[PDB]
Amino acid sequence: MKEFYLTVEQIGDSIFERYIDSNGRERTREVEYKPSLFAHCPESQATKYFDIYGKPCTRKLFANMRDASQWIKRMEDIGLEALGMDDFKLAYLSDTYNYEIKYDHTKIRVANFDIEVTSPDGFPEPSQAKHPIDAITHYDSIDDRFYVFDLLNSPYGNVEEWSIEIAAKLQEQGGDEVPSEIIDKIIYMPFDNEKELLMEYLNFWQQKTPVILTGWNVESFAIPYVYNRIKNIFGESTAKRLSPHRKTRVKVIENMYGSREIITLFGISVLDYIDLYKKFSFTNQPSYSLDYISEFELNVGKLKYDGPISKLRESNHQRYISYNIIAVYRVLQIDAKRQFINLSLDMGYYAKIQIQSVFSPIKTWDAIIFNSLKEQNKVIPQGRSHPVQPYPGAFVKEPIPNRYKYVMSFDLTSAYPSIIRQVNISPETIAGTFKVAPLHDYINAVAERPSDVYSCSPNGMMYYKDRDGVVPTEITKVFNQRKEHKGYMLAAQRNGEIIKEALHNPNLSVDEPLDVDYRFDFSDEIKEKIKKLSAKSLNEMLFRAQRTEVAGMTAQINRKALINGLAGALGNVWFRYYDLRNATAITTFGQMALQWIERKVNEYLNEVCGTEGEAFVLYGDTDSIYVSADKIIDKVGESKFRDTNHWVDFLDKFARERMEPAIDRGFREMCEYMNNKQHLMFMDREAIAGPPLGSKGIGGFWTGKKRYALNVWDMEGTRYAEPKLKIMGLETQKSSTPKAVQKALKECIRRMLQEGEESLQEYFKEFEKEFRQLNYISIASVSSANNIAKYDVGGFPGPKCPFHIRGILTYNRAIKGNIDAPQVVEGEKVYVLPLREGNPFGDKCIAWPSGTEITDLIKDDVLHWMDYTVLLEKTFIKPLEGFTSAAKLDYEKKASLFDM
DNA sequence: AAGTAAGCAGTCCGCG
DNA sequence: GCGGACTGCTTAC
Ligand SMILES: Cc1cn([C@H]2C[C@H](O)[C@@H](COP(=O)(O)OP(=O)(O)OP(=O)(O)O)O2)c(=O)[nH]c1=O
Ligand SMILES: [Ca+2]
Ligand SMILES: [Ca+2]
Ligand SMILES: [Ca+2]
Ligand SMILES: [Ca+2]
Ligand SMILES: [Ca+2]
Repeated sequence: MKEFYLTVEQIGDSIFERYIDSNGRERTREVEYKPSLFAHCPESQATKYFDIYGKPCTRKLFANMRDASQWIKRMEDIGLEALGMDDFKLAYLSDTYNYEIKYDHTKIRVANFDIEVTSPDGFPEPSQAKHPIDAITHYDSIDDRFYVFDLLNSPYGNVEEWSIEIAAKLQEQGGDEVPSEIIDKIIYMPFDNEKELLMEYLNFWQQKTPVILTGWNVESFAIPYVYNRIKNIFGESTAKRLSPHRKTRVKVIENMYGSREIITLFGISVLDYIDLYKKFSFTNQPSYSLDYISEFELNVGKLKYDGPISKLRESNHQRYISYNIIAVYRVLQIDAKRQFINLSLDMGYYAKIQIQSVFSPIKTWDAIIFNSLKEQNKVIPQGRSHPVQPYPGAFVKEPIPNRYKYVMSFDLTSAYPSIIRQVNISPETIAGTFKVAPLHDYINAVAERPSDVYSCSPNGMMYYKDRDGVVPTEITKVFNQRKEHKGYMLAAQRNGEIIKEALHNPNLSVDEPLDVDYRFDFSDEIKEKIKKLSAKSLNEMLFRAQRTEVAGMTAQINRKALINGLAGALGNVWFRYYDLRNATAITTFGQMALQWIERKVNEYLNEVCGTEGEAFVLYGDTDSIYVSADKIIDKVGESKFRDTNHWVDFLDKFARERMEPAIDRGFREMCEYMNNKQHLMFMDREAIAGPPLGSKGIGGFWTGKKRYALNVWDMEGTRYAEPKLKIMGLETQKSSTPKAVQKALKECIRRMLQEGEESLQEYFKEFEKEFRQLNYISIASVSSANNIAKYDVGGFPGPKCPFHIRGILTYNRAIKGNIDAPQVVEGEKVYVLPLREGNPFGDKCIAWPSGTEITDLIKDDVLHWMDYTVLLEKTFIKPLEGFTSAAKLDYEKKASLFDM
């Protein structure tokens, strides 16, 4: 097989590389790599190396990497550009793997671990590591085993061995319900003392050295804690055995009341699953505890126990160990669903970077572009410093707040990347500038044509047309990858809808789910068999379809994020190819495109309806337009439709057969006007929205920019079994809005759009009556808590103190002199509740760590003094009043003559 | 750990 | 009490 790297490091003048050899074995080597860098040279001097602008360069081969670094410094002292890849391990990978990498994940050691540490005096600071590590569960992907290291004797109590038999039993039998599918995969090792546990752990780690190291909060807790505890017991050299090259670096970002640090283990790639989740999931969660995310992702219940975690080991060591194991398994289950490890490997190997560099789109693109240019003996420019400067972005149209009955939306496929490709925007393709007219003049096609030679953006930039830039070339490659995975995602979605329909009529039989590939639209044969299936089999198929859709979503959305990150990187001062001319060329062309096509669509539709000056485009954000379809429906007349699906078909057909060609014609003209390299503005129908045929539903409404709701029947070609709400910006979509309030507001919106005013009034009246029974957590607001110290003045609110910070200070006073009470962690999220006048907490609100129950000391009092009136008015009534006045409806019945 | 636009909550304070 | 300047947070692209 083809060799591939596992990890790469620079240590002094050596490269340290772990890799898989041509026989599939893991190997490690130290290489005295001799890097090259480049200097401009005179024209009359034969060379094969040129900078991206066509200037000749000479290669400088250095005796070692330190020599290369020192040369860079001296070139700065002289005042001359030192060209080439200054990150020498990326140059090493490029030289060593000069082909597209095929990797075999089954040869990559992926380790997932979690530790337990009993602490009677609060949170056990990793930087101090003053308490014994009393459990480690370490899952190894190559062995497919959970290795359990259990401390039986500690100064905080001596315990009995964990029992695998009890662990397997149902909770109703007194057991821990450790999932049966992992019971046989557990290798349990009890230890008489902490020193032998850790020594055996290090020996094990030597045998089975992680390549990818993950788990939950491992980078900020488990790794630094394990490292520091070993350092404190045995000394530094023993702690450094966690690195296969025995090298580590401390970081220390720190607060001022807590120390903290991260530990870099050379030759390991740490991908903390919490950071993977935050980067790749596109959720914003009220809490990031493993319990909370596990419940969200997997619908598995909380791991329940009595008493604080600080007494769990002594009271119930059996459960204590079982929960440690289950915690490790939960992360694996999340990854089986979300496939973020697979994603990271794919993207890392594609770019030829350290896998952990996938967190940095700047590093990722710098490596992609370097590899691409190196292929042609081209030499990358030196990175420079630039002052940070603001620049303009997208256009957003101000909507008229209103209900909108029938709506069709359209938006550009991969807008910014498509602009880059169409215009040919790249560091090396800049051809000059032209004299700019106001944007309005380009939008209305009255400005003079910018160029008869070059490809233009309305910000005044011109680009060569003879050849593609490296940015367009490389962005196209990831775009095509994106497009393939989205294809699979959407087929899985459409397949899911077929299953939902069939579920209306399940058959009474004993049968099996079909062995099918959900990434491809079901054939006629598959459809027929499905209509014959039982409810059990259909549900299993729906589950599998939905898992396939999620896998597709991960692959496509993060590739979309990578290419959009390239457009954004052009406006970050740390990117090698930072250029505000190029970043603004993209954003300014975008503003033009939206307003240009708005004009075109209005003109087209006024023509087809025989009107003048009518606005059909009611809204638009960045690269999208929302078209009012009322007149189109009315042209045929509502009474002509058999059912909802009949008009959805009609609008779908109108969008595809009339509007899209009109849209395409408008954009081709714009492409010619701008003399662009290639027409790539593709504005496809997104949504078809409206009320259910014959109902009093209003279909949709806007309150303002980036705030709207639509009742959608068809999304990008997926025809839903049941209508789905598309809600953007409104309170239902914000992590800060209480959970039960999100749910209530969503139902109010559902009723508005699908059923009408009276249905809304029914629900409101009931919600208002019953809501005081809602669990306090479900009605708590949520906020991030930054700068707690800044606003703390002897335990009281300082000037301009934010509402959520005030709550935290209230909490801090109420728990003072208690090392057991959970502390609020700077920068993490809190639940927030308003408090009634004259409460014992002596302020207007209280806040506590999110995803948790408030500590028992104050729980009863918080419940007693919670201000339900303020809660209701602030989180529910106020947003609802905004929705209903926008939509011209009342949430409460107004008096009328009939009352008599 | 790529970017900008823009919304709402809340503090402080004016507004005769 | 509403709106403007400002901070804080969060979302749509
Ligand atoms: C979502 C997102 C969009 N944008 C910008 C660039 C996008 O091209 C533009 C429009 O956003 P979207 O319409 O959300 O995305 P897209 O057009 O890139 O891809 P799709 O094919 O799924 O529509 O807004 C970002 O800069 N960063 C982002 O994270
Ligand atoms: Ca734990
Ligand atoms: Ca788009
Ligand atoms: Ca059937
Ligand atoms: Ca869009
Ligand atoms: Ca689309």
